[PDB]
Amino acid sequence: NSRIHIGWMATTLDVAENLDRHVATFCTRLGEFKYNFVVYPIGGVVRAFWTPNGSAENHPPVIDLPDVQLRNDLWESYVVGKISPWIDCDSSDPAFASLSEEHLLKELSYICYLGLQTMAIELTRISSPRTAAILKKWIWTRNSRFTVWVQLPSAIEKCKDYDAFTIEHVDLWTIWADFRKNCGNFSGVYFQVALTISSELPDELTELKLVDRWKAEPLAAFVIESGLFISGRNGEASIPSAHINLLKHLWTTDALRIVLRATTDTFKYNTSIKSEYSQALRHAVRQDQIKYDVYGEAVVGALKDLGADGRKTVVIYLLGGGRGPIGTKILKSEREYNNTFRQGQESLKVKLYIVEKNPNAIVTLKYMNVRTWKRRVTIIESDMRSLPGIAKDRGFEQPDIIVSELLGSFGDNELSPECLDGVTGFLKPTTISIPQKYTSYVKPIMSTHIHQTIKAQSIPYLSRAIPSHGRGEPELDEDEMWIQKYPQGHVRNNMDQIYVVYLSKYIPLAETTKPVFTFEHPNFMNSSNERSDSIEFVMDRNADLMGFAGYFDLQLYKTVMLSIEPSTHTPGMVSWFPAVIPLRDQLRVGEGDRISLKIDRKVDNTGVWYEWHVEKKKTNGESVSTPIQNPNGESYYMRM
Amino acid sequence: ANSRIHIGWMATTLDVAENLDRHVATFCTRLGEFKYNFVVYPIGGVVRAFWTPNGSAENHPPVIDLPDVQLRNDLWESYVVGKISPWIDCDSSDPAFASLSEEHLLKELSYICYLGLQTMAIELTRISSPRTAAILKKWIWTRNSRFTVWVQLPSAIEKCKDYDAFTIEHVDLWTIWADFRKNCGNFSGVYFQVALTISSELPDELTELKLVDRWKAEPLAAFVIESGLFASIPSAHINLLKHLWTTDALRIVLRATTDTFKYNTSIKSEYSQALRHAQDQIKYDVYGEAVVGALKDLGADGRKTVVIYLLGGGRGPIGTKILKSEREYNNTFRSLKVKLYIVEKNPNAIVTLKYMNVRTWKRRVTIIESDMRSLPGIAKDRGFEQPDIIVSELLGSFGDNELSPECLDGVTGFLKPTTISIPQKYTSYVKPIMSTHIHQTIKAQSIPYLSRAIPSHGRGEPELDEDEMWIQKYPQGHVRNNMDQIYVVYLSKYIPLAETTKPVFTFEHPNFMNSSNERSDSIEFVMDRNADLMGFAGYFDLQLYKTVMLSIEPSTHTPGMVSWFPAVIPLRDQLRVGEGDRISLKIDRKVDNTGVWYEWHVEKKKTNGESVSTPIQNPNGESYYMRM
Repeated sequence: NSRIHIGWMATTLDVAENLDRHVATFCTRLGEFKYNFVVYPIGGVVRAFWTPNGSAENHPPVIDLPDVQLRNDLWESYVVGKISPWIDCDSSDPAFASLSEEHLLKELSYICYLGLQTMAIELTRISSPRTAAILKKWIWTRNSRFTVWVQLPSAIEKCKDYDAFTIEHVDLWTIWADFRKNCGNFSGVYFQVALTISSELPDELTELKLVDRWKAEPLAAFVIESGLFISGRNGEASIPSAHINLLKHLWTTDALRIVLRATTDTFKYNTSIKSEYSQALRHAVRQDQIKYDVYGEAVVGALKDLGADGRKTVVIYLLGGGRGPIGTKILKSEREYNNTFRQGQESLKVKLYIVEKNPNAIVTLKYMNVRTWKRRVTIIESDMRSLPGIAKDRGFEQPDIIVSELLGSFGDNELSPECLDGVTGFLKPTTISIPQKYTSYVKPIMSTHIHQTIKAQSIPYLSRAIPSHGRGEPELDEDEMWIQKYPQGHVRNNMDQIYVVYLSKYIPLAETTKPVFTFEHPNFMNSSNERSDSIEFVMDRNADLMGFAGYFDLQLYKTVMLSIEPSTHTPGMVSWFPAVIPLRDQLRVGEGDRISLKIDRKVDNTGVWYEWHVEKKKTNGESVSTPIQNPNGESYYMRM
Repeated sequence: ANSRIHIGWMATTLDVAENLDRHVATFCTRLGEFKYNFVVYPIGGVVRAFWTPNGSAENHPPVIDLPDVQLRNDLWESYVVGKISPWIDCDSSDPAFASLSEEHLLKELSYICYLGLQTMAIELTRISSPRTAAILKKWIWTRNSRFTVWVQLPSAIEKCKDYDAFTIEHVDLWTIWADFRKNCGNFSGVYFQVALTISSELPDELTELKLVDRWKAEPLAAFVIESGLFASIPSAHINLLKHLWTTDALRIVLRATTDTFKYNTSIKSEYSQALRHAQDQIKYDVYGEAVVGALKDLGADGRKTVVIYLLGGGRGPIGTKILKSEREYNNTFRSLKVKLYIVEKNPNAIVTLKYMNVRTWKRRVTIIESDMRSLPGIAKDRGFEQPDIIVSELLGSFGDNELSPECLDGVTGFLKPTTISIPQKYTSYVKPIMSTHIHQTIKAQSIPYLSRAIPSHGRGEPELDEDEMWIQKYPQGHVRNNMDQIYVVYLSKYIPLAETTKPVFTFEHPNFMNSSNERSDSIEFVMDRNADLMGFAGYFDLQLYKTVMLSIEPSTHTPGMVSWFPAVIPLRDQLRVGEGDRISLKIDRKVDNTGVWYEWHVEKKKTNGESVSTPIQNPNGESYYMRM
């Protein structure tokens, strides 16, 4: 059995209680019934199996399949995410089709969020144009790779759009081939088709000349219905000779998974025949905690500066909660605080509002807030930059502390200052903000490896539509295919970007690094987040300067602070690797030369970018200057 | 431990035995018995490598004579690190000698490529080596092979040819390396690497920490170790060798410098040790059968000697087959001696045909290094004779796809009327196919940065860009260039949309009436199911002589063969077909003043009579042009 993997597809048949919540024990039992992976409705069963035939008042159930309830690698191995069956972008009713595009998008996004390795999407028509368009752009513009099982219908007659008066030369294959075309013929290594076998075997599945086609197609799975008998021996549940001859016929490798599909309202042998189908089928074809702790210490100190006043209750806001180890952490910090400061007296109580934008994150936050946090915290869905309005509107009180962790390796690269800055109008002049300050540093380095590696990045055909890091977005070319173009040229584009690298085969040209860009919150005065500076060094040898290695340190609160800079590196911390500001071309230097790194941090109505370059000066005062790189963030432009 | 560290032996005039260029295996067996795996051996051979020009034009270089046959290609591939003849100074102050040096640096690179070497070393003898750098540059950038290169350095700046202590302002071994590295385009340090040469007196920049750290940021590949010690190693030597030894992928070569020879041969080992303390049988067969057949036919006449021209010896197996088939005729049917003429143009192969004509043929065959196209003229100047038979093999997986007809039509010049061509004839075939996998795979072909300068398969050739970097432009588009080419593939995940092939282009030799090689045929095919036609599997058959013959065609396929995988004439986009569809594969085989190409496409006509047509693929050989 080691070689055959048998997926069990969720159905409206095994919808237990809170199944969405207890996926773990689910795959546990199922697994006990000798089968490994499962095809589960990604959105959750309370959503997957919702019925859309209601009034204008019947809206779809929000997504509710928590990640936390199962460690990631497990999600990746077992669960195969499938799109809610009620979704129908090619509906005959415009409104429902639009709705379906919207929610199809939502479920795609969530599948990415859970990080599944495989996905199912089941076609219900002979033509699914809109579905095609959506799916096509999706897959073509993702920066990752994942697999896709397009499960087909049992036969043509099951198709919503089937008129027995117009199916001239159509069949299941024609359907698949048509969808495959329509999504732009993405590599069958990742874009695959799943057949659905039932009781009645179509002719094109038995007539050799037709089952032959499926060999020249990315076949990934057979989806098999419980449409079968119990003939032989102790009523051995088995499978017809044409069925057998088929599965056998098309079983080319043991990577071709097989999903069993519950059609029959059989509670089985009281849930025992599952393994029987298993066998029948089988023998037919044979984490960075340090950062978090530091945050905790910061918090406790903060509660100590105010708690001393003999406070009672205090308003804390977590800005961008993620999955929230910082929420759990904050709470634990209130507990430790009370456990060591308020001994034999009135405890201090902290109220915790967590603000977040990503709806999947929210999905995790509610689960956390139920299981661990015990309904303590108020979850708020918005980007912090919109809080002020809905805060006092919906009746919430201004915070005392606002905790955030929006740091990039170069400090402000990940838009921290703009995010935190957007929430100033709703704070007390009293509001202490963590982190309080952070500063971005830099130090000249030399490596043929880092440079040569940055420069020689290339974009394979299959990655031709992946969106650029600059101001450009993918588009449609003449062949109606998505392409991310690069007018500035590929090399240019490669070199005008900050990067995040594990510095290995390099060497410093300065003994120590210099300060570049500092930021302090709360920014009550609203100073411009955009900056512009020179950072000069001195070379003491004949060397090739490939650019600068960027860092940052950061004070959460007063004494409490963590740092990535080499001289003061939080021991054992891995939460950040250094940034790299590369030069287009290795710049040569010798003993004596002074190097003026010109870096401007420019801000836009819609984004934020760095424009940098270098000025070399020998001792004779004579000076040169490399070209201004990343002019207008055309190659590197962090948007908002 | 021990085997973790790899030690190599650099050859030197210090160890020039006799006939050595024709005895390498034993050399490295001896070298191995002294405990050191790889070796650095000049590729032209010693006779060539250590030649010293100081005279007039009288002294021309010792021809490359390091034959491949002496060693099976994986032995070479495993142990022999190739190195360029030290005498080659591409940057000579004497114009003539620099030109000569370019020519031979080329011959030599070509040979490294020939023997199939996995690594190769090149000694920088100057502070600035610009011409060398240009040649090397264009070379590595236009190679579709992925091989390694060690740029070996001088002991110290002081001993460079262009060394002048008057403008050696701020120059150093590293400034040198970085200059050269910059001058070859900064080819990935994963292939283009530098070797340090540790002399007896230790330079400043290999001791001064701050300086020595430079090499940790460079593609350090090997340490060249001069025999300038006592078997011991001085303090600074040790501290350096450790200091820059970061990986165990590093290699270290022994440089025979001081000892005229090691007093105790065991010392040759004391050094290494001390440092560590830091195929298609059937094609040929069938040919021999057709040959014995031809000697039956022509021999029966009554003569006692026949002259045959092998036009393209290669490494000559077809030759040893001619002479092992003449050897085996004089007993079954008879005498009838056979005089063999093996013509060949590949200058590196000629080495193999000499070492072969010596170690095998007992000089009974006259090798001839000339394009088999101007042989008619060199047929008298060198006192040759008209051929009774000419044995050739210039066919590809699509038959005529390698240009057989044109070159044979070149030999047509001096042929007797009685000359039978082996092979006499061929014809090409074609079979409609369906496979996402293949089509997707062809379309997805991408050129990464390091392959930006590989030449196209068409009329185009590489060119310098705005950064003086070699680039192969594809103005018709990457995808179009991808789909307008014939390929050879192992049909992996596909299906046939026909039951039997069909004829395309035939060719008849000797093409005596000199008929045009330009062809233009239209093939017809009917479809029997709902399918996606992606293109055509391409095939061929060839008759060598009367009865005997060989073919790659589906049904009539020479069994057990691996001599030719099938071709694919793909379409730009898959064609949807259904029951009863008429398909015209329209193929014109056009020929040019300098090359030959295909212009193909497909016409579809349904049961109803509607006629559409795919676009003309490969117009004017733009994506596909076999040059002549």
